[PDB]
Amino acid sequence: ARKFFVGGNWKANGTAEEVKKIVNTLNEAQVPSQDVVEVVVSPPYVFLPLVKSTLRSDFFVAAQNCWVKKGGAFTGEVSAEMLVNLDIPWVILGHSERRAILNESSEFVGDKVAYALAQGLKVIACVGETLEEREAGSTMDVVAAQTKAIADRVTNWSNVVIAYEPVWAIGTGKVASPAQAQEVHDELRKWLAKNVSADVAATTRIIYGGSVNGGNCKELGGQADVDGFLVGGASLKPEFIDIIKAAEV
Amino acid sequence: ARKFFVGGNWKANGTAEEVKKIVNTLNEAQVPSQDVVEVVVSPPYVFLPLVKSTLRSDFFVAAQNCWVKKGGAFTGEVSAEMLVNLDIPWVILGHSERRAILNESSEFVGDKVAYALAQGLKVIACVGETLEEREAGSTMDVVAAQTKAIADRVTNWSNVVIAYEPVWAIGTGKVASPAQAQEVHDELRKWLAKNVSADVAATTRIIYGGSVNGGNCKELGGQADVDGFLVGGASLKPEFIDIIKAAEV
Ligand code: NA
Ligand code: NA
Repeated sequence: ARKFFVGGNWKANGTAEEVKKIVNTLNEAQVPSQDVVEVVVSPPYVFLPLVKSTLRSDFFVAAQNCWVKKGGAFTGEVSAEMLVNLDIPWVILGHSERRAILNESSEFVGDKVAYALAQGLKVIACVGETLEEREAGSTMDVVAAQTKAIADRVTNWSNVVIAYEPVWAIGTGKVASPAQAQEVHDELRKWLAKNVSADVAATTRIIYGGSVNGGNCKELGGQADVDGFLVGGASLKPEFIDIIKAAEV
Repeated sequence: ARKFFVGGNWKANGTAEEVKKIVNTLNEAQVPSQDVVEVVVSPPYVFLPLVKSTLRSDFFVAAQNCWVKKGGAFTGEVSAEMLVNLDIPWVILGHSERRAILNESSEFVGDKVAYALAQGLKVIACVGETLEEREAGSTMDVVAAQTKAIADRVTNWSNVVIAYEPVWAIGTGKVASPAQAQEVHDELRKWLAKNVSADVAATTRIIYGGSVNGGNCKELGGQADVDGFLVGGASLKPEFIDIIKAAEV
């Protein structure tokens, strides 16, 4: 069985004082065993050392991004080998905000995923379609193209988690149903089965990166092809604990 | 007189161990008084807390970049108010590598400079032309356009330093002379005098962001319109101290 996976993407948020409160809340949290849920928290770069040094050893830390290749003359960028040096085990790559606002191409994201895996990082690789793309009938064309750019550059999937972001439901007034999440997760897993292998499809976590809260986490988590969540805003809040508890039997 | 300014841009380089060695070397350095030189060091985001907590209080820390506006849903980005929270006083904005490789437009850079200044950061604002631009006769057209995008968005220049990067001499086999640096600095200061004010032109540091080393720092530093340096690779090395010492009488 695929181990339920809950990632918390803090995005471009936080102060030393708020990070200390968030970490203190996660440290005091009582959640399902390490055998039933894998928990990853992703602060901004400048708080990665603070979080890694103070967070409970059974929760894991992710960067929100890293550079496409070896460090050097890339002012403003953080290399995968910097994260490895700081004992940061995870990285989020290809988040919808970087694809849309920072114009990260599917090929750029694929190159990042390959380089991060080569340096020993574990990767949350993000995909997802816009409202225009979904309304054009392009959902699986887009998600397959984005996934293919990663798959063409990846030889080992052990350290990959795919996050599906329904960008079409994020800020548009459109709401994704658990059935709509399940449909994309199922079609994406079928795509992995045909284009990579049956093994990789059966063992790769595909997590839901739409609007996740205490109200919807159990119904979403119970979907056959949803293996967990990449949580946004709720990741800064005690409610993140309730979302981790979606793993419980 | 304009206070000589030496910035060290570490770029996408460093490990905890190497940062500790670099900081220990700067802490042991014996350089001209705070009255004659202002020294700024710019590590990657993930090392800003380590450097700020351990670096001598008379040297200052800069981020290599920050986000264009208020933080929030910008996965991978670091806001100016995050840097202010961590007591990081400086930021480098519009570095040639971000303009060229990350496609930061002159308007994007100008917006960043305005937002960073609004949050209380001091800014090293970078400009400079490519070999193609220089060989086309566009040097001052390009540098003026880049500076104008910043100037159109800035009302107070007290906390700005302009860095001229001769991108045309950085990796091309072309070498910039001190006379060539002086010509651009002079034309850029004249531009500030006409387009902003005589006061702003007379008081704004314009630093040279070309190839700077112990061999050339005194001749470059002595130019009438060169007020210091934005150093690259040498900023990781003991040689950075010799470049700071270019301030000496
Ligand atoms: Na499930
Ligand atoms: Na000078």
